[PDB]
Amino acid sequence: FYIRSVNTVGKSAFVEAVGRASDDAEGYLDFFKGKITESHLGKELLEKV
Amino acid sequence: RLTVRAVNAWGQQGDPASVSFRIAAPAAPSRIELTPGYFQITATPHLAVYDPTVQFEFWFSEKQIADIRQVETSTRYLGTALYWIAASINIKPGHDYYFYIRSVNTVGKSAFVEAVGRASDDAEGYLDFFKGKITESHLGKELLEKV
Amino acid sequence: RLTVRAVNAWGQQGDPASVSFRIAAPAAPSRIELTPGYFQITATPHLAV
Repeated sequence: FYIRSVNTVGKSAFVEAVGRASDDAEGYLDFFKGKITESHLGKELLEKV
Repeated sequence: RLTVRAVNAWGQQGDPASVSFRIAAPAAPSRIELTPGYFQITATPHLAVYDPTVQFEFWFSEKQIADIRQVETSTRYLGTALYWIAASINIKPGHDYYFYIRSVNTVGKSAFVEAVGRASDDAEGYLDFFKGKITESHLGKELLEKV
Repeated sequence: RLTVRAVNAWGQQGDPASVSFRIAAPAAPSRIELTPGYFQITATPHLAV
């Protein structure tokens, strides 16, 4: 991210930042609590299990 | 108050005419609308008398407090806009989240307004995305030990 | 720089008074605030003054 400040008078210098995405575990997927069914399943798993 | 006087060539004062009135813009929010979503709450306030010089500044909290004066030193400032998106990762669905919204203009400020919001309550609107997908790869050792 | 003088009835100039100063809008961002999330980055940069 290259961020600068602007206004009516003019502009500013550039500031550099580095960003990434969240990598949460367990709690992020707590929304999907026992909701998948046969429809939401892989073909090989369905034909095996 | 404003006083008007009419003067002639030399400026001899006439009988004054005075009109008095107030100016202010509290603009207290009339209502607030919260739209739940994936770890997000779309917050939009509305007020009875529209005024194209007023923003709304919001403050976020997790636990309701019994005092309305210490809000500046109790909650956290998040932003002044027309609407806001409360997208986070620490938040979880089903928990109550408190929004303190107040109107701001060039003149001054308004009275605080409290709103309570949550995320999506599970349901089925977030499920129809994996029809025939989610093969073996997304599983771990449990699939291998149980297959 | 601004120069101000006082003029009498006819408009005879007095001794000048001068004051100089500058205006600019640097607004260099003091620090960067970013929030990772689900396939998103919330960028809320700040500044010193």
